[PDB]
Amino acid sequence: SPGVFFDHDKGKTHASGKLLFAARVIPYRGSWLDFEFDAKDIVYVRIDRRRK
DNA sequence: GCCCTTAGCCCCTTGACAGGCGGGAAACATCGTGTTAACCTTCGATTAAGAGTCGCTGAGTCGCGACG
Repeated sequence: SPGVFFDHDKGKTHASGKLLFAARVIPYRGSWLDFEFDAKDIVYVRIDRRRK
C-alpha cells in the first residue's frame, strides 16, 4: 500500500549486530525512497535503492 | 508314331497425337532511391518488501627521519 514505511532490520546487513531502520515511503505510482541508516549512524536517502 | 500344315501369341515398325517443363516475349506489381523546404533544436522506466558469495575502488590510522 502507498505510504511511508519503517522496516527495522533484523540484524542482516549490519556492522556487528545493530539495526538499520530503513524508513521507506512506497508511492502508489512513482519512484521509491529509502531513508535507511548505516553503521556510522547516518541517514542516507537511498532513492529507489540506486545510490546512498 | 512322326512329319507337314495352319492358327495363336509374342515381338518389331510407324505414328498421330497431348501436353508439358521451360525460356522468351510481354503486360504488370515491387524496391531502392530520391525530393518538399513557412513554427517546438534533451524522449523516457524502474528496479527498489529473501539469499550465499566472486571482482575492483577509496578513506583514516600507523612507521622512517631531518631540520630547529
